[PDB]
Amino acid sequence: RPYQEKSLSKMFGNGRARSGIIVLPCGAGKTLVGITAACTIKKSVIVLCTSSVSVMQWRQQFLXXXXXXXXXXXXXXXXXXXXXXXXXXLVVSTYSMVANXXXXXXXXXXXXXXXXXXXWGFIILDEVHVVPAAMFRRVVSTIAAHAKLGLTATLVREDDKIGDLNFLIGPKLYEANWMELSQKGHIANVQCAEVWCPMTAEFYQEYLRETARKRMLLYIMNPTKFQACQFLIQYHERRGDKIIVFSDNVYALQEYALKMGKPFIYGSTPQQERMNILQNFQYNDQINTIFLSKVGDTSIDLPEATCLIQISSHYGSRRQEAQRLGRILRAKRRNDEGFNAFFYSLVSKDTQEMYYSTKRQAFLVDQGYAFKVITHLHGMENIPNLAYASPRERRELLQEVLLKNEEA
DNA sequence: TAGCACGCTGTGTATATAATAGCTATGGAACGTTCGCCGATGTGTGTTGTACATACATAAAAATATCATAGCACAA
Repeated sequence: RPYQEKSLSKMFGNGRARSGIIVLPCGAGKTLVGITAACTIKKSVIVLCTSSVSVMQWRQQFLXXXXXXXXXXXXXXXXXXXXXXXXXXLVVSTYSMVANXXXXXXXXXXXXXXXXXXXWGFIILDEVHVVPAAMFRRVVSTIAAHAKLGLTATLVREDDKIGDLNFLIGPKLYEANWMELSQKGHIANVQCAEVWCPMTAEFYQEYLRETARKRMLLYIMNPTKFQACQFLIQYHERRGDKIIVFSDNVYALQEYALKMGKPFIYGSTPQQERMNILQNFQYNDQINTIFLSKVGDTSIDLPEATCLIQISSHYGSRRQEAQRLGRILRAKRRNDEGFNAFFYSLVSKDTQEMYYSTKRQAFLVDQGYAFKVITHLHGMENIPNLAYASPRERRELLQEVLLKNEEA
């Protein structure tokens, strides 16, 4: 990819003594850039990752290059260990395993052999936006190499600590514009859209009488959000496109999941059921609407479903939802003549959550994506299958929300 | 006059020779029937001691957000 050689030209310029951060999309090949840099340096390279799936991907890249089984390419994890050799090495480690404090499973010595014997020379950190934390400062404080590299896709955080990475690892060298990359490769056009649904009177006065995170249980459970949600679901099913529903709250995800009758993936869920739901979403055309929480978004991103719906949201964590949204957008690439990606933000008027979703839309403006407002698409008035459209169901839902407030 | 005893009559017995008719024991082959003592040495289990792989509540980490309290500032 041209931008990858545009990033490698900086390494080809000076050669020795360099450190910086390279911003590349998730769908791009930053791991290939790490492989090329590993071929240019030829030394013990350590790749800092947070999940085993990324370790398996880096191992697949090592297989795409050459060798992995002979005593040279090592693997560090809490399950097994593998030997290494000087002058050339490729190993992937976990942040929580290298960090620690005093808990030990007779494996911290195996890491202190890679760090004690001084077999290093190249540092690779996956997702640098997570570095602003004490454990990563300890990791950097326990390592020292000749060349450092930071592979990440985003860096927008409101912790005011992203600027420290300019001296902890190095200043950002190349930031690729996702619009020009969309022109190089169709990574699904980004259509940002907020749905403005009216707010009922009872949920408005009860919403004002509530506060903190409890008023979210009155912002999400609005009947017009159920009507507009069903209208968007039936609309996308009529267009023949799969639907992914995001929710920062597990309770709302279970409510919409059970009322819509679709599979759901949330916390404390068996992994076999998660894999079954994933296979049903990949193969079965009857399941075109999935309800995914943060566990289903951080662990895996699927290239299907051009329809992304956002209902639940948390205060301040708008940039993280923009990063996950960006992961689902960049995950969809196949060079199509159309390829229209639709992001909907179900927001209710006069609520305290839309005013942060606007900050998320500001983050979506900083990336160059297109944003437009949507009050209501004509067609919901012709859907007799809408729930909570009658005053009876609205009063019953009001009583259910009041009971939910009495439980919390 | 009938059993008993005596004399008389018929039969089997052994033998060569042939005629030349049916009659039959024999060995083989095939189908249907009830039935099937103390000492020394050596094995033989079963609950269970030992043991391994996956589940699951814990520990912890890590990542973060929001009310309360002290101090400083402002008002009835």
